[PDB]
Amino acid sequence: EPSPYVEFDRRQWRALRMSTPLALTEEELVGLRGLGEQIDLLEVEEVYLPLARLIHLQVAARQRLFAATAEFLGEPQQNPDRPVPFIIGVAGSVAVGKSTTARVLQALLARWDHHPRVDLVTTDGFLYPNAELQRRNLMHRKGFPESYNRRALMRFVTSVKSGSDYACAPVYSHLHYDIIPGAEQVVRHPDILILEGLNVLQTGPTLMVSDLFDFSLYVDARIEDIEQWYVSRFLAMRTTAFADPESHFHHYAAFSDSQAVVAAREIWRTINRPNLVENILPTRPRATLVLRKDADHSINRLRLRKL
Amino acid sequence: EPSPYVEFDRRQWRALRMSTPLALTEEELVGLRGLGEQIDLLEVEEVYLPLARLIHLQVAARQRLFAATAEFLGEPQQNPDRPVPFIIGVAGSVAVGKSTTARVLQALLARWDHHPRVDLVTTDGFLYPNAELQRRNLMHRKGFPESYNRRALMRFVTSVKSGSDYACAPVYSHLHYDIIPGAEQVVRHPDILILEGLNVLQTGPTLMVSDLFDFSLYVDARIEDIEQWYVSRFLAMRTTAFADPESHFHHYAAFSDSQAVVAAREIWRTINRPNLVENILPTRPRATLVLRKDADHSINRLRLRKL
Ligand SMILES: Nc1ncnc2c1ncn2[C@@H]1O[C@H](COP(=O)(O)OP(=O)(O)CP(=O)(O)O)[C@@H](O)[C@H]1O
Ligand SMILES: Nc1ncnc2c1ncn2[C@@H]1O[C@H](COP(=O)(O)OP(=O)(O)CP(=O)(O)O)[C@@H](O)[C@H]1O
Repeated sequence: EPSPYVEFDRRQWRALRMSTPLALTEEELVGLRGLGEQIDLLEVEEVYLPLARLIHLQVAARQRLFAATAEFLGEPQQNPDRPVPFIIGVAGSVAVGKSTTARVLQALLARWDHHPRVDLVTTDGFLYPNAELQRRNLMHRKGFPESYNRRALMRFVTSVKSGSDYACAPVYSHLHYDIIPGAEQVVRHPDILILEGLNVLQTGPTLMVSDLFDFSLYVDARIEDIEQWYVSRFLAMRTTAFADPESHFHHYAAFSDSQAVVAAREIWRTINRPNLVENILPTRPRATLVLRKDADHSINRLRLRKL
Repeated sequence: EPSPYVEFDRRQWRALRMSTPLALTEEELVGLRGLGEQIDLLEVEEVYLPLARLIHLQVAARQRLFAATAEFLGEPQQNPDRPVPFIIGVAGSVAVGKSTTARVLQALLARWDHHPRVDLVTTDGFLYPNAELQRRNLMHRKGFPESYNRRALMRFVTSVKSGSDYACAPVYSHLHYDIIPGAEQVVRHPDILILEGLNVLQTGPTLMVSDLFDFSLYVDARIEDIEQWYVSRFLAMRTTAFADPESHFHHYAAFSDSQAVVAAREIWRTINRPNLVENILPTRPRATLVLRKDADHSINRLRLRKL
């Protein structure tokens, strides 16, 4: 039976690096790595370097597409130093590593030959502010599609992709667990924009950011491993993030192991798991590349859309 | 505010014909034209000839895309006489003319320079048989997404697009209003496949045929004009299709004008209108080209996705 997809193991995937140079130190890697992530330079070589090659092939080809349409329209012909921005989505559960995957990809792409402006935007910035989530009764549904300003998000990406000189995104504080009054992240005609968040691959009765992606990544694992990663990170954060007395979640710092395991499982149960099953996981079939992790965080399997 | 879309009037659209030759006679047109359609050679020149140009530009460019991915994969390099089939979806309400739009497009494309094999498949073939729709209680929901074998449909298109030597579709009788035992439409590595039906542009929790389209058309009009077209065609068919004594709908042939208007409005009300509002119309935002008709069937407006 034919298939839109081709499966790979790590063996088969890493043979597709060919000549791609590794342009990243073990220290540089460390500063991109998230708490509890296991990615090392081997993973970068065997997994991210083929990915970066695939993308660089598709960038140039994807630009022929937009050029056909401008030829058709009888249009100027595009300043070769403002091409149509290549837009990359990165999706997956809370805790699955997707933020690391995206920072790593940005660093690999920024170090490609001619130094492309490669911007990274997470959807956190487009969450409704808490006072607005309260109004909507959504303070316990952060991460659910409806907790985001999806219209503002779509505007932002439509602005960038349509060639705008600048586009602004709001900024979320993880310390305060709320949007920061007055803060802007300003994206300036980048060559590549990576957009990272839980539900970025969603589709619906309107045109959405997924409809603008030229390439998409989904970072996957079994649900039970993700929960284990999530709980263990919650426990770890008792002495990193929760320890700051300003942290919205400071009360958690003084939880016993067992108490924190109880809190963490409840949050997973009531918020993150439902979101993953109801909203995120149904977007996986469309991702261009699914990156499949084993219980140790290791990417050992891959699924590429060839159609 | 920037926009994925550009709007056109007929003036602006038809200037984009450039050199495209008209390769179709007034008689050839007639045999493609559906009952109550008003399309003539002018419409073909000013509307379909630019469309055919747009497509021919995108075909060659879309093939660079699939070629990038085979380069990446270290793959043979594609027999230039079996390229990856370009897949075109055509959608819209019952009665809106979409079947004519598709037959016309096929004829225009087949007459392009090097004589591309251009196949046309409607989703009718993939309706569940009546005995199966009865089983599911769906005999009065023909046209609703669930009245189709969507898995078989997706298989068919995945087969063709992935380069298969042949792929078979079942065949629906409009005379008998049921699938024909033993009938097959056989599609053989065409260069272009047009797929036409009500809901072909749908998205969902699985990969669907819309995810395989390289280009999509939606044929649009105000809902009240479509109803008027539908009712008037139902009345007309009293002496064409319904007149055949074998026709499943023969009892309608003997309806008075007023009685047929009553029957037709009820079918619109209970089946076609709900389907259009709930299922078809929410797919319009994704179509590459929306063809907007006035109350006389005339295409006077267009909306192209540039993103
Ligand atoms: N259990 C929890 N409760 C509150 N805040 C949490 C949390 N777990 C993580 N956070 C915070 O929110 C963000 C979590 O990102 P998330 O887990 O959704 O994606 P991810 O898995 O890609 C992060 P990374 O790849 O860097 O490990 C981090 O910035 C962290 O500070
Ligand atoms: N009111 C009705 N009741 C039963 N059968 C009908 C019908 N109206 C049309 N049909 C039949 O079913 C098909 C209708 O196609 P539909 O209206 O869904 O698309 P369309 O508007 O693109 C057709 P065309 O473009 O040729 O006018 C035709 O083959 C016709 O024989």
